[PDB]
Amino acid sequence: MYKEPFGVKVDFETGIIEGAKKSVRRLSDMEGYFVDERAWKELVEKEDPVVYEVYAVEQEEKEGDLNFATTVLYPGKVGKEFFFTKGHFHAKLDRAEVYVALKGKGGMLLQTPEGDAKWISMEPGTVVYVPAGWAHRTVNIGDEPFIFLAIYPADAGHDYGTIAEKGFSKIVIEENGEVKVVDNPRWKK
Amino acid sequence: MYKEPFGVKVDFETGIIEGAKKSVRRLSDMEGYFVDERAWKELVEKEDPVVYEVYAVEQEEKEGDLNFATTVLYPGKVGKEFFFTKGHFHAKLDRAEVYVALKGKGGMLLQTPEGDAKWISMEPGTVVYVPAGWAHRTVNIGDEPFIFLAIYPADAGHDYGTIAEKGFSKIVIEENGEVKVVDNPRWKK
Ligand SMILES: O=C(O)[C@@H](O)[C@H](O)[C@H](O)COP(=O)(O)O
Ligand SMILES: O=C(O)[C@@H](O)[C@H](O)[C@H](O)COP(=O)(O)O
Ligand SMILES: [Mn+2]
Ligand SMILES: [Mn+2]
Repeated sequence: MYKEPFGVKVDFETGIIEGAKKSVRRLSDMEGYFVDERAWKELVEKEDPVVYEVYAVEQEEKEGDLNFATTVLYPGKVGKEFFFTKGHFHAKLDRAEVYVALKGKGGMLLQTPEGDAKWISMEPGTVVYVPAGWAHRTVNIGDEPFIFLAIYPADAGHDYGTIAEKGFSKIVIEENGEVKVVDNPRWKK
Repeated sequence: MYKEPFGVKVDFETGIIEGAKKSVRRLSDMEGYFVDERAWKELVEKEDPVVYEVYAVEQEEKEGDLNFATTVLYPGKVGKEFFFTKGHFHAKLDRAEVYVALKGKGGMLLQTPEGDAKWISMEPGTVVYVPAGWAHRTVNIGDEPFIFLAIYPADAGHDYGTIAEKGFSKIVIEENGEVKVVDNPRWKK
């Protein structure tokens, strides 16, 4: 009645976890996520680039168990908006998460169900505490891949739908060569 | 009713987490842990070196929340035995843990309550999955500090007493210039 311990190699330079399957998110997999839909359509038509890749080592859903995963968030913009992850709440309202930044320049946008927002800058060595109840999205604000490792409860689950429907209350853009976190004009509540 | 997200800087070269207090474990804090008690007494008398330091960022005990901590496990031997951490089970039988090796050369010794053992080699980039129910001890098998980051449930707790009383069923030693994991002669069960 004991699971076998194991070790796996993670390459901090590439984000690749040996033996884990690469899950790929292309821009075409993110319809309705970016503010500039015309820019989205244009970039999908012309290229449809990879926005991010995930390597996950996950256990069966069980209270007390832990998953981990790396993300390689590629550099880019859709109009003014930097490339980002889809973003989600956890399905369980009482499950936190820890991120460890490994490479590149980025940050995390978090929000509560009421839309109260928080931005946390991430550079290599930044550990981010994602408290229970906060939706979380990472953003690449640089010209190189933004790579991090996340450790999360095996029963936290995922709620992508809420973010797919309403988005985040803030967006992260480049204006006149500088990074700005500003009100999302599509956000209601 | 939402905790504030935060980011903290971890130096992967030193293990130091900015703003966290250094908890120091000297050899004198580890009476009855090493097989060669005469060597232990001698080294405590002569020097009483730091065996390891921990930097912890911990939340209040709450189901679903996560702690993280770095350890700097210094190089050394007590007789034939490499420097190691005290080792513990978690108080809760259904709480796993994830370790991320950052610097140096080491490994993890794990065991179940029945004494069934597992050794996992750790070099930078090795992520170790510590399943529920397994006691866990890290060992520095090299000449430089062995540094890692651990992420664990905020309600996992600690049972040091079981290990203090009975020890691990295996010990990690140097014999004729090579690292060996062998039966602990003090182990009973
Ligand atoms: O565990 C997490 O929350 C992360 O590993 C994310 O899943 C990952 O960064 C990809 O983002 P998303 O799940 O929002 O598509
Ligand atoms: O969370 C853990 O299990 C680790 O951070 C250890 O506590 C740390 O390495 C120090 O070892 P110990 O707690 O066995 O003294
Ligand atoms: Mn998550
Ligand atoms: Mn532990």
